[PDB]
Amino acid sequence: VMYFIGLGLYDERDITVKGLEIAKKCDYVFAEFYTSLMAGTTLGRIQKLIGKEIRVLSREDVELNFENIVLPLAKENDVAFLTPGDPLVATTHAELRIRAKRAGVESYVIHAPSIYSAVGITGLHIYKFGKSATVAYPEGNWFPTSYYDVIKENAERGLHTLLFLDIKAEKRMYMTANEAMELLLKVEDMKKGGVFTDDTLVVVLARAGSLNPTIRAGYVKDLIREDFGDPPHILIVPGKLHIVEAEYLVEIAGAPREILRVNV
Amino acid sequence: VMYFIGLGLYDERDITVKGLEIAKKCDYVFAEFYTSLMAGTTLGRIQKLIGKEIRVLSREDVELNFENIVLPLAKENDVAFLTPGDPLVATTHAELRIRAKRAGVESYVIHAPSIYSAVGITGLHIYKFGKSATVAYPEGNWFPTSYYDVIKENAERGLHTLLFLDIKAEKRMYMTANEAMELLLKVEDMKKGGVFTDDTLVVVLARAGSLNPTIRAGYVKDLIREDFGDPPHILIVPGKLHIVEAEYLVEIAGAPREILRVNV
Ligand SMILES: Nc1ncnc2c1ncn2[C@@H]1O[C@H](CSCC[C@H](N)C(=O)O)[C@@H](O)[C@H]1O
Ligand code: NA
Repeated sequence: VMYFIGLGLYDERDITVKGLEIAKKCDYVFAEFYTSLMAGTTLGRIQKLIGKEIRVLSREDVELNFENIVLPLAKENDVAFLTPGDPLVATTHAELRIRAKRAGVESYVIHAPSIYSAVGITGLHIYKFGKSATVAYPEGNWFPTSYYDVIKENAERGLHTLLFLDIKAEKRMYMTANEAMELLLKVEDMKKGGVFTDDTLVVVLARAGSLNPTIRAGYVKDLIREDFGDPPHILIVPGKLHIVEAEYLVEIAGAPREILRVNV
Repeated sequence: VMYFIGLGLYDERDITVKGLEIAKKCDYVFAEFYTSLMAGTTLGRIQKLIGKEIRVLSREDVELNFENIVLPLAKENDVAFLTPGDPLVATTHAELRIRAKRAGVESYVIHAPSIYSAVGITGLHIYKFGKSATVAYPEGNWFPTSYYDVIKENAERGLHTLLFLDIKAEKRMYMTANEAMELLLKVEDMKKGGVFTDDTLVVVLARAGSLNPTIRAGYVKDLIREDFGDPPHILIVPGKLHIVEAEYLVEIAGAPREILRVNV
């Protein structure tokens, strides 16, 4: 059998009891730390907590040799594949389950807290979020913009936008909410849809999962230069607020009391 | 100090290690099972795993008296507030942190798996979900249908719509995917907007969190009367599929081959 087990958001403890119970009694343990950053732990602590040796795999080992490195062992033993947060959220690991099927391997998913639901601690109603997007680093003469249209589309409907920030694990590069805002501003001049400016209200959630995450709401002009701590970060562009969402942003995220005055 | 700790998705093992340890160091432990129930376990088993007695709070005990029942103790003690899923996902829970602030009480959030990220196991891409909704039971002269317009607006833009099904927590009466489909067909007959029909494709997820969840995909006309096992049930109406999504539904969720040409 094959086990996809999420490790959670911040540290090793963010794993579900079920996850740890099963990880402990597995023959082989593999993992990847390229889809996200667990800024609160080390491979050692995970290994010490699990009680097994962990073979960390690269994006390539996975995307090209999952069935060559992991699956073979899964037909004779109980093998676990570990990932940050929930293993099937904002990743392409879901497809790996098909590889397992075609390989004669039974696979199970043990969920864990994901950043996709952790946004609830921002005060924004989770059901009000619309389509999601990723702000990707520009590479060479290629400048990604799609995520800008996502914000626009949701904005018209009154919905919130969750922006997954880019990550270059191998270069130990983790995009900050600031870089994301600087990129959006640049796309705003390029497109001029009045979708993202200095006056746009944004929400920053940094290091969710830690007992002391950074939750900040405010205008780009004021937050674009603010220090939100070490990564990972996520950026949120709220749609039409609800009075209680606004009260939470002000009371808990330190937003300008003037946002309380919702323009229904 | 008080802790909002998520209980997870299905059973008492879905709580995170961090959540279980903290709940054990708490002087008092409250829990609510009105926003949702844990069908994979019991209050007795959760009480035993933590090794603390747990006082259950009704919907009114919380929404009306949270500050007179839970917060008082949090002054000279460490209190735990357990909820199914991930904390603050339930819409009225985030405002409780404002109550905690108002009362001079520090609050921390201990995340856990939520259905919002767990639906990833359907093989649908998270970022493609739009606004979410709850299918409510008609009753008396009230026949709510806004959840239909959500499916309409989401699908229109190629987005998946996550549908929470009704629940009468106290009476422990869940709405089945079947009843939800019957209801939608009935609503389509009302508004006739070509949103939900016998030919519409849907995905039914039952018992997320369990090692053996029920994942089924197919046309309403073939699922409207299928048995998906015991509750809870989540209904999902996908927009235009990504080929990789369709193959997953065909391979893992038992969807018909027809979707590889019809819904891609
Ligand atoms: N604890 C955390 N705090 C803030 N952002 C986080 C985060 N975990 C993930 N992210 C965000 O999501 C990106 C990884 S996307 C993969 C998400 C992961 N499977 C999950 O379930 O969370 C990061 O670059 C960051 O922008
Ligand atoms: Na969503």
